[PDB]
Amino acid sequence: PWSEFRLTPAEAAAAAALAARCAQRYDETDGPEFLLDAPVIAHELPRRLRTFMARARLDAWPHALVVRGNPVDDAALGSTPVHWRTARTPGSRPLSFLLMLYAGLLGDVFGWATQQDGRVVTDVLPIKGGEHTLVSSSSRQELGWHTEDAFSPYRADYVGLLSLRNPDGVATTLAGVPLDDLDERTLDVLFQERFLIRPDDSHLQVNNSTAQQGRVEFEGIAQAADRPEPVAILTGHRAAPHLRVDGDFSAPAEGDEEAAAALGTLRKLIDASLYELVLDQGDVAFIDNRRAVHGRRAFQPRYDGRDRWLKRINITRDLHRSRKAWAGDSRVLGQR
Ligand SMILES: N=C(N)NCCCC[C@H](N)C(=O)O
Repeated sequence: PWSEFRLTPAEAAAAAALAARCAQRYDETDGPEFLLDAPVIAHELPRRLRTFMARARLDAWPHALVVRGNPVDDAALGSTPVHWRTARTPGSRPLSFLLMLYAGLLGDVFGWATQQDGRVVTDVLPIKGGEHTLVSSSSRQELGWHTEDAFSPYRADYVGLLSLRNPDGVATTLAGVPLDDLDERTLDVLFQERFLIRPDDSHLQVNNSTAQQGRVEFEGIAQAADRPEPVAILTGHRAAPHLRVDGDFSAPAEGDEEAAAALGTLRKLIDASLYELVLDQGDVAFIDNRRAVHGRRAFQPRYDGRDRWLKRINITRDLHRSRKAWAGDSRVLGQR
């Protein structure tokens, strides 16, 4: 149910060399200079990869684009960080550049003023003490399926994930719209503005650095949690709908029992059709955040220096869509 590409060793080496050159010439991935240049530098990537990315983005069916075979040397990478705060390590640096180059072929990268301190390239790794939370640094508790940043109209079109290491083969989960099982009445209701979707816990002050917790953009998050506006779960074409839902942060509109039944049914059908994608070391996935929800299976964290670790990036097809929320400015979204 996804589109897959495997780099030849020569293609993988060339992409890696390009990323290393970028890491040599630019101070950081999230600086204005590399943010502007990366999409044009990405034109230098191996042609067969550029062809795959251009065409697979235009296919109607895939839930994700997956690129296999980027080499990662665990000795050069170093230990998995204890927290995302300290995760911009020299060993991970070139792979962060690599992810952004790949992302530049699909759209405009951006971050949130209220998530991981406004970073564009973010980290997914288990944090000691946070095993049973609702954020991506969880482990022992499964990360429930979700549209990334479901609460926001400016949420990503694609979510990029690059596996730095995943020694125990922990699966990312995915599901599309269960169109084979949704009856027309239920479908009709899911297309109506009868649902509430609150921001997830990654946007809370407690999950950002103490220095950031006075930022005005947390006000907007509070407003969205306290007074969510009713929206639709499904949009667009009835035979191939786009999806906006989060299994732990969605609810029906107040007292709307038909909407509740529709969401209840959708939960069961998504639970039933959820499938696994294992991102091995060096694998990159770009998840279609309109066609699919995603999550991550429960796993026992190691905390020994070799935990599963991904770099992540949010991608939009059009940054100008979010101008009302430009905060840091165009590339870091948030509102009062
Ligand atoms: N059903 C759940 N858990 N929803 C929230 C998922 C985590 C989202 C957030 N971007 C993060 O990286 O933590």
